[PDB]
Amino acid sequence: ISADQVNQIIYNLHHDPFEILGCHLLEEGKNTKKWVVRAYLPKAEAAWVIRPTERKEDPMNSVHHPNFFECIIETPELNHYQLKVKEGEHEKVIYDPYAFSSPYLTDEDIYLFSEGNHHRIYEKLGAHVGEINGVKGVYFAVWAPNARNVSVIGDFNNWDGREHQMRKRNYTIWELFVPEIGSGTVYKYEIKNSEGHIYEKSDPYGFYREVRPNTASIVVDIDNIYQWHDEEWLEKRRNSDPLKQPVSVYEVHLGSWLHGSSAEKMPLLNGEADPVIVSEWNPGARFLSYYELAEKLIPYVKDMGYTHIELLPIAEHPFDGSWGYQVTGFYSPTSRFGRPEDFMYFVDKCHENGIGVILDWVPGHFPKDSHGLAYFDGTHLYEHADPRIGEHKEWGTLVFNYGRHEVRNFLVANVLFWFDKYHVDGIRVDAVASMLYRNYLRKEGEWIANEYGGDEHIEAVSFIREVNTLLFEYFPGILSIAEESTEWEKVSRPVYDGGLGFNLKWDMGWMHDMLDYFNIDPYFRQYHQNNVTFSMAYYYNENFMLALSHDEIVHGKSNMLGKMPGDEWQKYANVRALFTYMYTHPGKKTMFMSMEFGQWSEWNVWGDLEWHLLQYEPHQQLKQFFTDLNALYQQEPALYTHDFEYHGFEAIDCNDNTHSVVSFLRRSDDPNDSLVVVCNFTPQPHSHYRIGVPEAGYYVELFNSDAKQYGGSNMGNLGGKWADEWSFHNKPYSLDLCLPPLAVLILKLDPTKVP
Ligand SMILES: [Mg+2]
Ligand SMILES: [Mg+2]
Repeated sequence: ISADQVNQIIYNLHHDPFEILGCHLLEEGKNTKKWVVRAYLPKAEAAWVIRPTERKEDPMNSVHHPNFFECIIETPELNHYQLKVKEGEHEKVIYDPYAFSSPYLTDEDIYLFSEGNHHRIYEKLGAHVGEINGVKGVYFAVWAPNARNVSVIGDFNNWDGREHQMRKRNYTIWELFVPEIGSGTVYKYEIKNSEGHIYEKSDPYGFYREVRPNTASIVVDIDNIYQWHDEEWLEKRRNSDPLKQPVSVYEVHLGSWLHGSSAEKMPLLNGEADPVIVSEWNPGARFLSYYELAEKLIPYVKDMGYTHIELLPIAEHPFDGSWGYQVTGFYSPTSRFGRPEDFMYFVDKCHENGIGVILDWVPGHFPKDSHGLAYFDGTHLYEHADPRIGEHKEWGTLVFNYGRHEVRNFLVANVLFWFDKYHVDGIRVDAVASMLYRNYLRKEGEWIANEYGGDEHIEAVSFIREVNTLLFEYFPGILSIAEESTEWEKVSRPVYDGGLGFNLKWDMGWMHDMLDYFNIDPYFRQYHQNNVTFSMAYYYNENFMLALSHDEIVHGKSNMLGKMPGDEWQKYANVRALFTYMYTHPGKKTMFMSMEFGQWSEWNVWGDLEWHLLQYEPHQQLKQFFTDLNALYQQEPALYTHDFEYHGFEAIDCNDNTHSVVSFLRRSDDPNDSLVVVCNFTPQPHSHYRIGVPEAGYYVELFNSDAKQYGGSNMGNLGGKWADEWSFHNKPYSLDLCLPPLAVLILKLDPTKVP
């Protein structure tokens, strides 16, 4: 490029910047091509072109002006890249804003989509505000290869699509531009299938939707509705390893955390909307918006001291009672809580308060609801045609055909979508077994094996690896969490080592051992000491997430307190002991809303939590307990730097089953950060209990779950205890401790203390 051309860009005299900025072919070689990417980045000193899927990074050079950059790259195709931009001391990563000249699909789009590799297909499929033949309007497009005809119906044509019949392209995708209309437009696709049958569909790539039980899609100008402020958070995340950081997650179901009154409007971000009544049976209650949740949930979580909030599925879903696990609008945040910008605001605000956001994502199945994906074009399009692999008969749902390219693409681009447009920090996938096995919940003779006679669902496995491969390449630094319940191997290991590519796995075994154990009367826990006995062999095969989830306080299992034996004082003590144990055991942490204040009743998705309990001291104390423990967890490196290395944990003694006492060390980079943890899982206190430690010195009583401010009896070691030179448990020195009843202590050597 020339200076004259650069100047035309810098000073806004150029008639079409897309001619120059973005990616352009320079020439074709025998087996490769030569491209240039150009970018005008005012205030940037430096830039790079990232090719995350090829694992490459090329720097850009300033050209004729300090803020005009180019980068010449040789490669056969250059479909997938990002720009890294440095302003002062800060970097950001972004998609190239001059990536797409036109709103309509190109041959190249269509080709990539057919191969299942269009990582940004949602830029072209769905509905997008743009300009064609010099007029502003909306471009629509939808994949429906076997349809006889498709038309766009909506407010703008009184639901009569005779003058808005779409044009089929490449025997595969229907499109139409409609001038003059814009964002807010309400619409569906009217489809005629091969038999002549006519029926309406919501837009599978729709970005917003009417409020359930209505189903029309709504047009959104998704790149011009919200201004972000979270560059610093994103940079910090890209440049860190979250496995080495504290990760304490508050799991929340947005629809049942807190309700408001249906006698007023739902405030949104600079606006308001009609209330969304939680149910016909509770009509005085409405949902809170994403906006009101940002104002209320976020400072709450910040005070509690959690690092992340994990949301039950927020993709658009028709039935509250599914909890979100049955999705019909994969590309829109549910309209129960307001608008897409309101949820952007929610994420932006978590990030301003140093809180991350993890989404439950549901790629395993979808329901039969006739507005959604089912039998989409009068064939089994999204779902596989054979019900032995394409239905979960016991759940009443359909299973995506992962081997079909445009279906894989639907899903893979969807996961990337949430990271791109809504800046989320991770995902969690429920019931991963449901994808992995060809015989899942299927009786004998009612399923078929793979091409090698195995039970492994090959296509699905391959899809899962692509999802995790691409996520981490595009957004290093995120969390990809799996719950997999069949001891499948290498869930949270890299795809290159034969793993599924997640970086964390829920420890369901740990969960059952914990809840079976605390449920047993204290006397009888001596017969079940193996539950509280760390198992090196199993633990280090996965990066574990210790989750006490929503699934464990429904359907007659009781909430946490109800699970525990004893009188009221003991039930609380049990909760404090279990969770103090959980925060000290290796692994990341997840707990569900209502557990942190001792809700007595089971989570009920149709109401909100029992906030009135926080008027009373026991509930308050338990909440101060979680507040302090989260603070502790963030301040003590040995609780998070080495969850997944041998160094991080060492058992001290695990054999006093007769008293249900267990003890261990946690460690970090500095030996002075080591922590001694001692747990007493009965109501019997102990005035002299000797515990081996690694060094002489004074050990501070850093945490004590029996403290009176947590509702405990306040027994303890009054500040800490000098070690005796007295071998015990194969350790040179030892402590003679007071152990409080149903309680856990954490001690820490202060090596600068006056003997
Ligand atoms: Mg009609
Ligand atoms: Mg209530």
